[PDB]
Amino acid sequence: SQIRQNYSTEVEAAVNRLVNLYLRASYTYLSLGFYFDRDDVALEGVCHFFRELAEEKREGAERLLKMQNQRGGRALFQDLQKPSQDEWGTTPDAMKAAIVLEKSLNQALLDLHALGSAQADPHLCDFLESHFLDEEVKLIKKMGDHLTNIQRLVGSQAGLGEYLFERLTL
Amino acid sequence: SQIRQNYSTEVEAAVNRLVNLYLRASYTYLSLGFYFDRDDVALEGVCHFFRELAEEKREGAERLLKMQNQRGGRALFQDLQKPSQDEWGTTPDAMKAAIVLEKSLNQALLDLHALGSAQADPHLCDFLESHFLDEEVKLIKKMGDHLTNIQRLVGSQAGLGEYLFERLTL
Amino acid sequence: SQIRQNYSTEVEAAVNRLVNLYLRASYTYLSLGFYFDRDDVALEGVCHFFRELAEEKREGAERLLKMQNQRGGRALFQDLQKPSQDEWGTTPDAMKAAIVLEKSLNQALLDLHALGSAQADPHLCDFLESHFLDEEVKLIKKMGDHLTNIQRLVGSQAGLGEYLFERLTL
Amino acid sequence: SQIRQNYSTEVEAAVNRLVNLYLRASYTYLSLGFYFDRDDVALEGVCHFFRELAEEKREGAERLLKMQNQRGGRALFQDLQKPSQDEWGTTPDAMKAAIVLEKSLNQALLDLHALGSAQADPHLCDFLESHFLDEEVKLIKKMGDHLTNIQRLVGSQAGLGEYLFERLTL
Repeated sequence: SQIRQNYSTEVEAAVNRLVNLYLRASYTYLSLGFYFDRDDVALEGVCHFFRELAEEKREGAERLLKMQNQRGGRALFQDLQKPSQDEWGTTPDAMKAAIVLEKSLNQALLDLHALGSAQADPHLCDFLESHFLDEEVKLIKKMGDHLTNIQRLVGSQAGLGEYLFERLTL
Repeated sequence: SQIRQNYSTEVEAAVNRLVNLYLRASYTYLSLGFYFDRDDVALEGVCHFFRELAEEKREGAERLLKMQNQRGGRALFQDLQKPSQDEWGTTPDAMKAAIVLEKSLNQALLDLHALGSAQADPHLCDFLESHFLDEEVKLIKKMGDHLTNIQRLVGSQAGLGEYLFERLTL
Repeated sequence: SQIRQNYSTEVEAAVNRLVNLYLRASYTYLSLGFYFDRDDVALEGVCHFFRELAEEKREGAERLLKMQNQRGGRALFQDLQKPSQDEWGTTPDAMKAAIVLEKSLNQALLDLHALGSAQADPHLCDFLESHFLDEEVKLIKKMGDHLTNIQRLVGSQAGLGEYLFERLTL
Repeated sequence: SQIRQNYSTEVEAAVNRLVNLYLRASYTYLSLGFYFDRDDVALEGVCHFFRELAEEKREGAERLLKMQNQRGGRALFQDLQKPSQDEWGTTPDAMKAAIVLEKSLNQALLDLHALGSAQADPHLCDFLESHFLDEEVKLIKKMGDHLTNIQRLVGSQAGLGEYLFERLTL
């Protein structure tokens, strides 16, 4: 590469793996969104919450891909595994799964940061901090807040509580 | 007829019957709407939902009538049967009845399409596809979504759940 | 399903397979776009052409998914295979591959139309005609036009011809 | 110094050296720009590309100087060496030299980052990341893209390819 400078093969590979992880996350959210669009589930707030997250994750993958190219690495794509469920249960089930997923992304970002810091790659470490790390923290807090509110509600009376959350928060 | 071309007497008759079916559907929705306007029922959201459907069905009948004339057929009107109920129960009762009605309209459209396709009448087949078939599909999905939400709510606590649906969805 | 009407299990399955085919197509275009963004390839017109097609295909998948739900079918997702190449050669190589891909989508649409017509499913047949079939025809014509122009140019003098196409057409 | 806090003499000196390196880079770009303004070279796109980089580098030097003062260090200026060439050849020659120069700046930034990280100086490390490191990466990518395009073109037919690049990219 005519441009590549201070960009370890280890970081390049990990960036390609993270791209896979984000695209998988986008696919999981696509499936979550359409499940809540089913006529026998019918929570349009929840549907839109997860469809908007599908788009965020995709956009995360694309920004990683752009950076890869900016640093003179080579994008390499793998099979995208299907999501881990075909049916996603109730709103708390789905929000719990979303939080699990985000923690797995966040840990992958933290791992990749630690690798860049080992590799003395400050550009990478800035890039993650600027575009990914605080976004995850903010999103996980929001999901935490949602779960707490869903759990308050559906402890009370499940069907009613799930409706009211979708109506009045989402 | 000076205009009539490729327009079978079988399609003409079926169009006249479908016009009756839509006008009957509009009448059923008129009765549904005013029932929910009663002071001892008093769900204004539900009242407006069904009164707006009365108007849609009427407008369906008029578009069929216009097409009849465009193709050189003769509109022929029959008695309009009164709706099948005088009192329409609770919101889920009424939404169940609405879905039954729409499925009966949709099956009549599908039948008439099949007849036009037998009769090699592409104009008719386009006309139904453009103005009726997707509208029914969209409406039945919406009613399905509503029922699921009503059933979630009134499983919980019936009176409260019915109020909240009328307030927050309709 | 409370809504499902005239919607064969055969069409439902094929719709799920077509969703996979569109998402795979979007992934192929993602890879094409980022390849032309490489500093050692550096054709920004070509990059944008393929990235805009990634988005079109994704949006195709989502419209199929919405229809699935509208008809009372169940979305079911599979693994998304990685694209068939990691490096995509020159502009004519990439446009040839794109045309192959589109013909495969178009044949899948035509197959699914034929199935709906066997199954007497006019809604499906309209849906494809309205949102997919003419879009493919228009896109394949455009790609045909592009290839002819690329081939004229790079017959002449390859590097220069590829630059001028990216500059003056894309 | 009444303000100075956590600001090592080692960083202070290196900042003064980096200021020299940026001002030298601005001078090199000044010379590049006016060479392409010659009536016997006459590529106005190339002239403007390098004159705009002269200004960017100068502005880099001034931001380093401002930071020096913000941290309570003392700006110290040295002789500015003349650029390494009086005549800069063809467009690819000049873009190759520009890339060499930028890599030397980028390595100096990376060195200074590593020093701040040794010295536990997070302000410095942020300052570089925010104002310099991603700007270099973006600029080197752009120059890489340009070179690839220039090389495609002037492999074909040199004079023509150089004209077309200046016209249609710059």
